[PDB]
Amino acid sequence: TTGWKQENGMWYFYNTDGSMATGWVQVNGSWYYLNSNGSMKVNQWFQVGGKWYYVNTSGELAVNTSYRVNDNGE
Amino acid sequence: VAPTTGWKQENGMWYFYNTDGSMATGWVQVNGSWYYLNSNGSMKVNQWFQVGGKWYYVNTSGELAVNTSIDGYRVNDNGEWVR
Amino acid sequence: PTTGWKQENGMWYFYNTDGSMATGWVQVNGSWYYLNSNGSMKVNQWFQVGGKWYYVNTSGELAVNT
Repeated sequence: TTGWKQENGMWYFYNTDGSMATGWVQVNGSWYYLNSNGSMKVNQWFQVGGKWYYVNTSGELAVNTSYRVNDNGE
Repeated sequence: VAPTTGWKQENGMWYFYNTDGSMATGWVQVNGSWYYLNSNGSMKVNQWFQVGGKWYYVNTSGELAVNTSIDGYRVNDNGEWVR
Repeated sequence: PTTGWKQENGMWYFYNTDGSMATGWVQVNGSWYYLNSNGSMKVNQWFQVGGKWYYVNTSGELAVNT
């Protein structure tokens, strides 16, 4: 199957061909970040490209809120 | 070697410049977002378009709609209209 | 301040218009490239992403069908 798939309580994103997304994924307007092993980052602040970003328990990137964050969420 | 590269805007349109001075055309993926560039290297913006039979939608930032619904049209992980 | 492809200390980076560095997979002109978390382009190596191995040549370009 395609899209979000939970395996052992862990979230992964499967593209149409079968392949696993990694990196930033946009789903329904929200941003998510995947680790290089495809697993979804959750509930924490992390650093990529020298900018700080925060994802909640659902894995969505917090944007335009509070430390501040913009449309990109930096 | 080209003195300016990547995204450049001219006449209210965005272009992508290669290090060999040529402009990129077709699909571009950068920083998690897909964009589409016409034959003359100009970026598509705020519209539906068709490539290889398949329908795609870009917003006003040229960034491709993915994993979502646009005016009731359901788009793929790679922005293709399906249902 | 400069944006676009930039070579810094022998490595290739990509800058966004807002001055930020792009990260992860890049496709342009049909070629793929992978930028590390720190924005640096992977060159001349086998690397694993999502449980799979990949190879990029000395130009940073991902090898396909070879």
